[PDB]
Amino acid sequence: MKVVKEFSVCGGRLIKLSHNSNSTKTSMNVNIYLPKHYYAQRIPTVFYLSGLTCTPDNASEKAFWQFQADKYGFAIVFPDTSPRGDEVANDPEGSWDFGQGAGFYLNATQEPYAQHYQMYDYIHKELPQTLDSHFNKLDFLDNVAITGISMGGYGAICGYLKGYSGKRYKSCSAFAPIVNPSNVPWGQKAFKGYLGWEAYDPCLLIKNIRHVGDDRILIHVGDSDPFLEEHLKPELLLEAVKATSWQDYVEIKKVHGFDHSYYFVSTFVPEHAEFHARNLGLI
Amino acid sequence: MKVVKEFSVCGGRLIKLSHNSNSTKTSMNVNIYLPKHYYARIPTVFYLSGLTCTPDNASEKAFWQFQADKYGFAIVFPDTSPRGDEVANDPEGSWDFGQGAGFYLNATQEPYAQHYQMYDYIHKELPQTLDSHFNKLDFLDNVAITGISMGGYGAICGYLKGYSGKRYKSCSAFAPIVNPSNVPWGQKAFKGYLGEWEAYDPCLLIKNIRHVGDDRILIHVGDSDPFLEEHLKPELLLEAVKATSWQDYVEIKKVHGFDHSYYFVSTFVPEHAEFHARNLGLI
Repeated sequence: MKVVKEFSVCGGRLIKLSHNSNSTKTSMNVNIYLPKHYYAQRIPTVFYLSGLTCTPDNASEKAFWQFQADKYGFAIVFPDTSPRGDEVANDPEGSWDFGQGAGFYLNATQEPYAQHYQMYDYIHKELPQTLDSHFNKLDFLDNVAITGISMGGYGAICGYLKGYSGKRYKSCSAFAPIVNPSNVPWGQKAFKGYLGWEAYDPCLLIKNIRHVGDDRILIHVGDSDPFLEEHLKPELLLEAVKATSWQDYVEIKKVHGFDHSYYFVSTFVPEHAEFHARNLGLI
Repeated sequence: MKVVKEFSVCGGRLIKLSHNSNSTKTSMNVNIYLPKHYYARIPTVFYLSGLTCTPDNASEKAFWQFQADKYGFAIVFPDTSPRGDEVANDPEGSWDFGQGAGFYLNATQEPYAQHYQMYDYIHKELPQTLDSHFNKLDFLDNVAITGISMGGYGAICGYLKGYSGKRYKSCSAFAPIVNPSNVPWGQKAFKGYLGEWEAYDPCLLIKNIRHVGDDRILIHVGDSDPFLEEHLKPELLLEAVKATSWQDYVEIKKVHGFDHSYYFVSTFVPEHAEFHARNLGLI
């Protein structure tokens, strides 16, 4: 990887990285915050997945994970949301809910997009291996957390479930996530375009997975989220876990007056960082 | 004063406001964060933004809200100039003069004179407009002033000019311009807005102001700020006070590896909040 820029934040550094992805067939950007602990004298990683239209920079500047990262001793990674570029396909109608900035963390089967949109392998296979091979003391592969907002919240929950049998992720949280893509408009549009569905829908995945021990999924969502009722409906995961071993282990905190914005995100970042800090065995 | 939009942040709210200003003869946007305490004499901090910025940049990237909740203060984020097709702009299209770039002066030079009464806007008009619309918050008596770059300049300047009447009770700045008469952006601003100066330059102003008590200006600046050597030159304020009673009451903390970015601001917002909280008598 190439170091594009370095910003000192808190007692550590935010590092803007770029590399040539074999998953996406393109140059990809990613930011990582290294905690004060890395520069002192293994540090686990949280992966934060971003929402529609977002770059790595958005969450990095607006969420203030860095303070929590120094508080508990974790690194945090902010990947991009799609392949980018002139030779990369985009939404044919110019919409922002599909195409560049809108991969939905899927491995594209459908022909035009299939060439670049291999976003599942990017996030879960290639990127952590690129980071480990670059920086390596940082654990990018074993002791790992996953989180995200909206589209990103989906990807986090999805990744946690699919990898659950191999304990791929040691904790999962989400902010205002899409829980049932098969049944929301952005989700449908995504699956149609990228795929042409079940192995990628959490509300279906969670039925077939035997819950373990104390494991749970922390969810936060605001009741003044303008997309809640039509596009998010995090509550349908609560329906899907009724009469399952996961019943009582998805807790959705519906929080009063809050938005879809990074004002909402930044508010509950501390509580989430704690949740992950616990599950990574840091406190 | 019209409410443009509210957002719940931490245990309070940030409100994007707009009003018709007498100072500027224009509609102006202001963001204010009301802490947990106002929904449970609340003092107010005014944060002045740098070149090109709107009230939004600081609101989203500095994370004052957690601190405002912590100590019990309101914080106000005014805009940096009048705005609009009718309001004069830089004749060459530069970002350091004109729109986004009022330098907190009361302009005398003719085109800009119709609109750019930014010193009046900030110190005379706005806190009174806020006091009408909201009022107990204190927008007038127990108030602190701070800012970044152009805004840091504004904060020091406002603090000093009213120092004898105790206009503001606490002053700090992040990477300010301290000596506009000798840095390119300031020289351009003065020529452009006023023609001919002294009454707006802190380095000249401080020569004639009787220091008292343990009053002091806290300044942070990063040694990796690319604007340091040419445009800012805070140390000039330190040498300025060598002649005066202010000797030992301006402290510049030049911190290693830090930027001009809001990664820099957010890092030291916590200390600056404590500084103000102490001066406002909240702790």
